[PDB]
Order: sequence, then C-alpha cells, then structure tokens
Amino acid sequence: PVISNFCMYEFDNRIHAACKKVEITYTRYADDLTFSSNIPDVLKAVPSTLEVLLKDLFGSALRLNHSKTVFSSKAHNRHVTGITINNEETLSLGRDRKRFIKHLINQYKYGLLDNEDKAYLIGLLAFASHIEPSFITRMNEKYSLELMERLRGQR
DNA sequence: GGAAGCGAAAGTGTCGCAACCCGAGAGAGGAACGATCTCGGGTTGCGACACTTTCGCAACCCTTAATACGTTC
Repeated sequence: PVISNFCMYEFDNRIHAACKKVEITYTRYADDLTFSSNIPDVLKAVPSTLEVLLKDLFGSALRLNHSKTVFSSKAHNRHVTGITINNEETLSLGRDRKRFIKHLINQYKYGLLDNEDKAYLIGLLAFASHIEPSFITRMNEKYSLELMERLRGQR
C-alpha cells in the first residue's frame, strides 16, 4: 500500500494541481480516481488529461480502464467507494442496504436471527454508525431503544 | 503466465468440373470420295473446399495465509 501510494505521488500532485484550477476536486482510493465539480461540461476533458499524464509519467506501464470510466449526476445513482451520495448532498448507505438492515433488525426482534447473522448485523450497524449516524437514531426510534441496546450489547 | 482442449482466422494446395481441341470413324450425297456428326482421349483454367499454421482462452496457484464483526481497495 505505501509503495503504491508513493508511486502515484507525482500523478496525484499534478492531477490535483490541474483540477483545482478548473474547480474540480480529486481523490484516489489507490485505484479509484474520483473527480467531482459543480460546473457542467467540465469533466469531459479529464480522461484525456489522465491518459496523457499517465503516458508522460509511467509510459505504457499504467493505463486507465476505459470500461470503468463512469459519468454520473444527480439524475442517476451517485456512490463513491461504497457510500451513496444523496440528492440532499449527504452521505448514505443506500436505500436497499438500509431496508436490508431494517429487515435484519426485524428478524432479530422476533428471534428468527441466528448467531452468524446477528454478528453480521452488529458489524453492519457499527459500520452504519460510522457512516450514517442518523440511521442509528432512526432505527432506535423505529425499533425501540431497548431492543437496539440489547442487540448492540453493553460494556 | 498459460495445462489441455478446442476453435477462430488466415493462407495455401488440390482436385474435380467445364470448356475446348484434336484425331478416328461410319459413311451423306448420288455415283465417287468422303460431308458431317459423334467417340474417345487429352489439356488447361478455375474456383470451391479441404488442409495447414498460428493464436488465444485461462486449469492450477507453487513450501511460503489468517481465521472477533462490518464496509473499501
């Protein structure tokens, strides 16, 4: 991981410098170049810049995945490295995952959830609390506070 | 990267069919010699197709991993 991060330091620096001028923010989770902006029709030229910079730096060793270049807007689904971005411009787990978690908690309510699924639900709830703290409050309201407290356990 | 099988893709040879040629022959006419149409090989050109070569998909995962629960690369 650290070698991979260092080998892309110059690429990250040059891409960030180019993107800040055109009001584009750039992040990379070591394989996922994410570019976003509020200016329309500004992200069209980003892939060409990426290709020319990669050819300048790494030659033919590192290449973009052209089948993995996706344009998205508020008209469609928007998720970055697993976190859905809402039309309200806030982080979310996605409606489908939230309904799955709700079903898991409902199954735990009637005692139809086994130990493996219970541990999976506890891990998912911790991840949700990290990502969507308001979802925990909503589940506390919907499924009562005592049920949630017994599900997460006590120290 | 690439077993083992197998099939795609492209190139090359081959082989049968058509088209024609050329000599032999029975004998039309009409009064003889041999016109004319056919029989039997033989040659050549051509194109469909079989055969030949190369490439590429992707087993396994090497001695050599860790094992609370969840996302991400």
